[PDB]
Amino acid sequence: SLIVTVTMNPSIDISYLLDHLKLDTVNRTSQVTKTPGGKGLNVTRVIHDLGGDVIATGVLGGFHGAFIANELKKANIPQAFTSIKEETRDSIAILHEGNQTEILEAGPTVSPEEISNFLENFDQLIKQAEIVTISGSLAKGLPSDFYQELVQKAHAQEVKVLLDTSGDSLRQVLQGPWKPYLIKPNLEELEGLLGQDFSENPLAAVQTALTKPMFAGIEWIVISLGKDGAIAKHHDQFYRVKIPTIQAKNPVGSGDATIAGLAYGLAKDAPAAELLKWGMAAGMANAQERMTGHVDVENVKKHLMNIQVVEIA
Amino acid sequence: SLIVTVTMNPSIDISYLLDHLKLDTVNRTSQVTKTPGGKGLNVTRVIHDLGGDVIATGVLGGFHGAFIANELKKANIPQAFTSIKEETRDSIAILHEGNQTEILEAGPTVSPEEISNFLENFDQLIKQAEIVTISGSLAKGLPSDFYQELVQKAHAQEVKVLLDTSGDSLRQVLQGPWKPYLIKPNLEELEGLLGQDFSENPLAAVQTALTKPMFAGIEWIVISLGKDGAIAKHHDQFYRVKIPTIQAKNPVGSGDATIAGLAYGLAKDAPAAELLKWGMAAGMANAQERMTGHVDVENVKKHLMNIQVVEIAKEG
Ligand SMILES: [Br-]
Ligand SMILES: [Br-]
Ligand SMILES: [Br-]
Ligand SMILES: [Br-]
Ligand SMILES: [Br-]
Ligand SMILES: [Br-]
Ligand SMILES: [Br-]
Ligand SMILES: [Br-]
Ligand SMILES: [Br-]
Ligand SMILES: [Br-]
Ligand SMILES: [Br-]
Ligand SMILES: [Br-]
Repeated sequence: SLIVTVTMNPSIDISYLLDHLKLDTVNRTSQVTKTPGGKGLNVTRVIHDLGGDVIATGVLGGFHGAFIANELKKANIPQAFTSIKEETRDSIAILHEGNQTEILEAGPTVSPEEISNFLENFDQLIKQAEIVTISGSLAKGLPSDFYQELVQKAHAQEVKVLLDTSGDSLRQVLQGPWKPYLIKPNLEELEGLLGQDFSENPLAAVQTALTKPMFAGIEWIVISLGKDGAIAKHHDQFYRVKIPTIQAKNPVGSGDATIAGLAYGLAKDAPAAELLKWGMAAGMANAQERMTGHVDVENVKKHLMNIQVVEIA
Repeated sequence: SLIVTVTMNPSIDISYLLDHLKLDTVNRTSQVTKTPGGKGLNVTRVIHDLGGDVIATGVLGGFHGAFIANELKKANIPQAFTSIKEETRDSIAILHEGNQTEILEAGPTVSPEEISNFLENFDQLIKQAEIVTISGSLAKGLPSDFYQELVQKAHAQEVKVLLDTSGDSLRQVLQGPWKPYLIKPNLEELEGLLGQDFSENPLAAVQTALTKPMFAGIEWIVISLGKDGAIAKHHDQFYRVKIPTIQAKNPVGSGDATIAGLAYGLAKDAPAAELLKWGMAAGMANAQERMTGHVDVENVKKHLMNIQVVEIAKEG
């Protein structure tokens, strides 16, 4: 069943491997990777790797956008981005001595007319979809509540929204009458929403938090806890998800991978326990890969066997 | 008269102003510029700013190369790059707390077929030029003596080459039979070649060094001393060029600007003293700009009036 991903501020992700980062001087390297990035494209790639039926949308501009579209084509990832005039952004990640120093650009400005063009395209794509993922930053020009329009449209088409987003904005979706099917805030995200501190006995705190009016009407809530696995709520059932303590190279985007695994599970009508395993197993496989937004499916399937899902009273 | 610039490893110069650079953490900015870059493209933009008749060549690949081609079109800078399959590189300059941390990519590999294709295009181009500038780094795949072949091709059309390169790529030209019209090594570059150090006050030593066999056949030699001006040699005439002190906003590329000034002076048949002044004044105007490869032509013309060209006596 068709999953649509949304990436409103896609990036050429540039990754530099450096022995040492010498400040105020020239650092040379031939250890460079340039990859389609932004959270929604990390998601897209993982779903694609899992064998899911995905199409990527969002906005792409200029030669940078054309580079991304061509990379997606070479990978045989179905895409249906909307064109904009301004250039798609670059993101820089510098890897040096265990450090990850990053530079994020604000990105291009999208015009009201381009926003209208994207929404028309979004309307057509979601007619054929079962699931939509919405995550990541908004390009400039987009109204701070852009994602709520997207949730409302999916609702009219009876499409399940996986919303992996944060802050004041996520709060405004949750405040409104059109609920996402699934949300996946991390602990700091959740602390931000509730204006609450969960540093002491986080597991017990999260279980209380998820009973709050904030979260009413959301079918699935999945809170990743890193090595502690997850706490989740489906309607009135709380779950604890316990995962093996694995050797975890690059954690960047294991959260985009979790969402991909969750979308993939939903797409195949996985029961609750299985759905939570696809999520955790994808996040796990991703962390064992240098490439962000990439898993090997055989290793995912392996991790599925060693995750425990526990119903909490 | 037409000046052809050569950039064998062009880049998108990406510059970020951050008030703080924070290691092992995400740094956000909307202060970003992406510009056609590589030493030859710095040269090109300054020549174009000065009002010179310029055309840029080199190699451009993929979507990053197409981006460079497009920015030049928007600038109305004529171009005649040849295509390669691999993507044109990016360069990163992070500006933070006075500093300039940079990351340079090795860049694309040019194939033997692609080199041939460049050289065919170059031959035609150079039939239309009076002057060619050759600067900067070679892309992977090019042999270390590549610039020598470009000098040889220029000579076949009586085109004057200004060569601003270092290390082996310079030394192989200097050891060989095809001599550029002008070279512009800085003191340190001069030391490396010779394997000497220079004292405080290096004029006597430079004078002696430039009469050595490896510099024979080169009509102009310009040794930049940065803030302290230049020492130059035109055939058997030595010169000291004294320049006004300035408040340098950003010195980066000011040797590229100097080469642009020298090329512009040559193209207008400037006599020796005027030629040297154009070079110095462009270098100075560039240092006064935050943007790399850019000059205010009115700063340049003001500087021309405050530079002293001093002829030095020989030997006896
Ligand atoms: Br590289
Ligand atoms: Br890809
Ligand atoms: Br993003
Ligand atoms: Br939101
Ligand atoms: Br609440
Ligand atoms: Br930006
Ligand atoms: Br260069
Ligand atoms: Br330009
Ligand atoms: Br150089
Ligand atoms: Br040699
Ligand atoms: Br004298
Ligand atoms: Br004399």
